[PDB]
Amino acid sequence: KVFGRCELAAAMKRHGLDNYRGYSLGNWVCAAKFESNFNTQATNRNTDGSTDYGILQINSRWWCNDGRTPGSRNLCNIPCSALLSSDITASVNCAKKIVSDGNGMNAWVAWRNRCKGTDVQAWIRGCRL
Repeated sequence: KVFGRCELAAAMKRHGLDNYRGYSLGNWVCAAKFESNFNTQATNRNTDGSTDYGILQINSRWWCNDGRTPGSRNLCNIPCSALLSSDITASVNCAKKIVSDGNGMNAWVAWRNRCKGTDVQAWIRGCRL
């Protein structure tokens, strides 16, 4: 599913991401834009053989099991395929663990490079929430 901007913002708000660990809703929308272009089915393969999955591009090296990343962990305790659903619940719940692990949203390279320090509120401008 390819979310609209405000559609995703509303869905993320209902799942508790607005100001989660101090990150306002705009940050999460911005990160999703540049990680996946709002597409829940996005996948991308890293040089080390791990794969990133879903709207927030969660990495199989640490966070989910895809059965092909040897020596990896599964800290969100989910199959990576679960992160590709049209229902973003699994992605959001795993994202909450990631962002709480000490590095905040710096774990998302596109957030660090394209959102951090910008007017992220612009990303929820006009949306009904």
